[PDB]
Amino acid sequence: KVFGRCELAAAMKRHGLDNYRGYSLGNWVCVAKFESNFNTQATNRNTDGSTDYGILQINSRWWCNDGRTPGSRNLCNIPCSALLSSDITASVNCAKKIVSDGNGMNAWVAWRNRCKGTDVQAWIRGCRL
Ligand SMILES: [Cl-]
Ligand SMILES: [Cl-]
Ligand SMILES: [Cl-]
Ligand SMILES: [Cl-]
Ligand SMILES: [Cl-]
Ligand code: NA
Repeated sequence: KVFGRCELAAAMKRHGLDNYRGYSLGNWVCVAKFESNFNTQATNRNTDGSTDYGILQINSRWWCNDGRTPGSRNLCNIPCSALLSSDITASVNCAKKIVSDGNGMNAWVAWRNRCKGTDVQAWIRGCRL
């Protein structure tokens, strides 16, 4: 599923991401845009052999099981395939664990490089929420 900008903002808000660990909603929409272009089916392989999955590009090196990342962990205790669903629940719940891991949203390189320090409220501008 490819979400619209405001449809994703609304879904993230309903799943409790607005100001989760202090990160306003625009931060989450911004990171999703750059990670996946709002596409729940996005996948990308990392240089180490792990793979990032879904709208928030969550890495099988630590967070999910895909059966093909040796030495990896499954800290969200989910198959990586669950992060590709049209329903974002699994991605949001895992993202809540990631963002609490000590580094905040710096856990997503793309947030640090493309969202941090910018006007992230623009990502939810005009949305009826
Ligand atoms: Cl957009
Ligand atoms: Cl915001
Ligand atoms: Cl594995
Ligand atoms: Cl959803
Ligand atoms: Cl923080
Ligand atoms: Na894993």
